[PDB]
Amino acid sequence: MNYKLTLHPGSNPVEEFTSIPHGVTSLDLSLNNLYSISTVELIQAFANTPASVTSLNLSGNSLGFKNSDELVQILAAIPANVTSLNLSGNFLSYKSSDELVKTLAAIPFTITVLDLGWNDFSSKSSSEFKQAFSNLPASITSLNLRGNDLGIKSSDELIQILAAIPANVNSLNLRGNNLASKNCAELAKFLASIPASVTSLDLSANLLGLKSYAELAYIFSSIPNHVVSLNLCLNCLHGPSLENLKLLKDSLKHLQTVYLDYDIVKNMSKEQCKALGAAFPNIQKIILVDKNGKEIHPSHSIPISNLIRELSGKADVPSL
Repeated sequence: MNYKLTLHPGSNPVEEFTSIPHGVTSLDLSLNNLYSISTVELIQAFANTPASVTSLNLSGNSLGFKNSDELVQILAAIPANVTSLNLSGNFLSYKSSDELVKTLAAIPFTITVLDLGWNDFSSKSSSEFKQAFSNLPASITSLNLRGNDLGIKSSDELIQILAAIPANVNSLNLRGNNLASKNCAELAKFLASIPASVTSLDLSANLLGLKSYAELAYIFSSIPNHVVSLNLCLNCLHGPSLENLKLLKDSLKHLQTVYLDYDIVKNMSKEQCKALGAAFPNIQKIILVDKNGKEIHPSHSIPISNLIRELSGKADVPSL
């Protein structure tokens, strides 16, 4: 269960943490002006965290402007039970390369899922990215780089940044990076360089719907063989005409899992569904997602269950 712990300027962290009920699995400390909290108290508060907590949200705390040595201490002091850490929206890019290296190296090896979204990382060169990320604990298999305006980077720099992704990362979130700002050829080359290690890729909310379908077809086909799970939601796909969809034929044939906007498939005809499904002929799991980014369970909606069958190209007795 989730639990938001609101901290005020005068709050004592140690006292506030005692009120966290046992059973809490996800602890939200976001938007708490943590950059100005007493480091000693927060370190102590961390020691009295319920063992059930496996997820920690430190987002929106201006931590980029917290004394660097103290930031290192706070990260090192994160309870061992915590496996997922959200450091998004913290102005981390204001930290120099040398401070940033120590900061990231301070993240406990116990962390396997890391959110570095919304940290102005577009301000870093690929050399600085490489230096920064080379010090991440090798325990990290899931890395979130959402909202870092990566789409503003020249294609050459973007390709080197992909080179900087730790070899242990198998799940990469590139959501909301204005990636469709780049022209088709550039974007196709970028995607072709997705590291061999990455088998899950999130490209949601990247304005991909602004591209022509012939462009998208080329873009999708450039996604390497090894990425078998792809999130394409919130990409504003327009006029999914039957001929448009036809162009995407086979372009995502390596996919095993795909995430799609329910609002998009919801209005498609059988033929349209079959045509979209033809982009990923080897699909294994389709996941439709509502407006708020919530996965929609097949086995409690008839329409949803019909959509999937029709997008999977599965057949029932009548149809045959």
